[PDB]
Amino acid sequence: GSELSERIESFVETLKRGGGPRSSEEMARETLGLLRQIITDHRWSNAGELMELIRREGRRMTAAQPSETTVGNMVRRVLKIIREEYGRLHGYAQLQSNIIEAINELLVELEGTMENIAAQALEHIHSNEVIMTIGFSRTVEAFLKEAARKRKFHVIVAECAPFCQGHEMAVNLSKAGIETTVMTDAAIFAVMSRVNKVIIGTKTILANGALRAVTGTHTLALAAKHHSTPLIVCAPMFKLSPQFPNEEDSFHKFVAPEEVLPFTEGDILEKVSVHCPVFDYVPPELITLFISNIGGNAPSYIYRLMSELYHPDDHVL
Amino acid sequence: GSELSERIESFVETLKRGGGPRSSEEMARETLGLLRQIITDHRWSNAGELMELIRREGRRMTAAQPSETTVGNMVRRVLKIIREEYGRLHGHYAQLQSNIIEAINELLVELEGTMENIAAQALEHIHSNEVIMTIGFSRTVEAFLKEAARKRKFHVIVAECAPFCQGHEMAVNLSKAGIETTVMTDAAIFAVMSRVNKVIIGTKTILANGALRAVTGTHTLALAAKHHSTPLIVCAPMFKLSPQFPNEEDSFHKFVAPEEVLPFTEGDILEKVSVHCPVFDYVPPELITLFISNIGGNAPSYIYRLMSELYHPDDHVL
Repeated sequence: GSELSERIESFVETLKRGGGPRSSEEMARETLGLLRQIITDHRWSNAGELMELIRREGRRMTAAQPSETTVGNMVRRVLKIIREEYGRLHGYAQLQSNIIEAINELLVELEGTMENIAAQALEHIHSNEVIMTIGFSRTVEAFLKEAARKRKFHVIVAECAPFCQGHEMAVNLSKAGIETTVMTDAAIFAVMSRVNKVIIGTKTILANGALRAVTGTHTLALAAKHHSTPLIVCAPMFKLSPQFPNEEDSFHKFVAPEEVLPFTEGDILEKVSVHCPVFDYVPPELITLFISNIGGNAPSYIYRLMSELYHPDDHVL
Repeated sequence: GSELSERIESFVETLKRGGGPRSSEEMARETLGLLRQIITDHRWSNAGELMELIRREGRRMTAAQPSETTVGNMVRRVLKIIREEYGRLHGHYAQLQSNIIEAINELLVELEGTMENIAAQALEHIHSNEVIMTIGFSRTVEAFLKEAARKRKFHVIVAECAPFCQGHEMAVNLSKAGIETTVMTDAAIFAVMSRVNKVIIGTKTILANGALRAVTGTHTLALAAKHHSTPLIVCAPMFKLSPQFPNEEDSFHKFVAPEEVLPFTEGDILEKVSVHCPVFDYVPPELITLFISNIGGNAPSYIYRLMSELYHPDDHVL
């Protein structure tokens, strides 16, 4: 009814203004709850009518923020769930409760994601090891702070210059006692000679195995490729997107250049061009291993997860 | 005269038959002593006559063991000493001879303190809790590591050489100094290269490219260290630097009897098999990071300059 459009408009302008909520798994839970509220607050006879409905609100919700893909791919996963249930019921009226319980299955699958990645983390960390991360990500800090229960090693958390978010990861890892080392972002190739492996997170995994992530991680991947150290992308499968990299150049999220060059700089701000991209593109050849809630996978396998999680008719959404 | 002739042929048959003396600096000292005995026990009026005498005996001395290039380039440096002093005295019979003798004695007193000068600069390349990888056995790298271990604590992964495991010697010589060394086979090099911080090896002969022949299995070690982008230290003195280009002549690798690879008690499969045992291997200069000699650290993009500072281009074919 009307409250449905209230919640939809609140979510849309919440994504338009800022980050609400802060981390992305909460955003996937809100998106799936909003989608189950959408499918329980409408009337339809065919599944295709609900498909156009969900496509319309997905177009609106991804036009709210093109840089954040979790809502769009969650809408796309709900679309594939609807298509699979319509295909298994076609070969009618019991469709709605089946989609509700399938989305509930997806929510129970999704709530135990970071702890499933944490459970398989001990198979990748040995004692007295040098780890380098970038940015701040709750997946990687849960990974490391539970792998530190039985191992003793070293983590070099490199801050990112636009928003020094690696400082929060540093003060969160030092509470667990992992010998946290804080450095700048300019010393990454200066310390790549001693880092044994690089364990980072991401914002969005693309269809070809590539990933957008916090900016400066393409440099980190190049330095780790030069030193041949393996890259561990601790990423869940709601950061899996079928969007190819070269698509209307709407890849990077540019923010106000205040965090790079402040407004009190002078008259030189008029004759200067300051860019602040908070995301960066990493090709799949610079990635060694993905760690998802189903296990470890190669970058030569993400298209298969793509075909297992999304339908090719909904790539345009 | 006759004593000098029998000394020359005892040395040449010692190099033809086996390894006499044991390590390479001893052989460089024997070569310099033999050459100073040559220039003190002959008669010459012009320097070119003595040049052709040194060339005629050095040709046989390098035809004894072509893999042992220390005698050859040591003779070649003596020839450049002859040419330098004849040029400085031409622009001359007894003063020239005594100047050659004192310059060769200068060469001996710089050559004797080579390993201690390499050890003195070892501390600027080794930090504490570092993983070092070594192939073969060499007195230069052993003095390097046991000098750097007087103030630093690190680790050494010494790898044995598969034909005859000479690196086991280095292990029992390193563990006497308390290095926390690690012995493995050379089948695990790329298995362990992901944790080795620096690779420090020796060599047998530095070529004019910056390339080097060394104990076999070190080209694989250089490839594994290039894959992992770890730097290479070649603890080599300045008498293992030869002007012979790699692909110029034949007889590069020294092949030995295949007994050390496949024993004679194998059976009748020895008659239908081809067993090779190359005890040397060729490492191109692009897989090498840094040379450490008695004059300091140098790039592989600099060895040709040391060639032109130590040898003359007319004596390359000798």
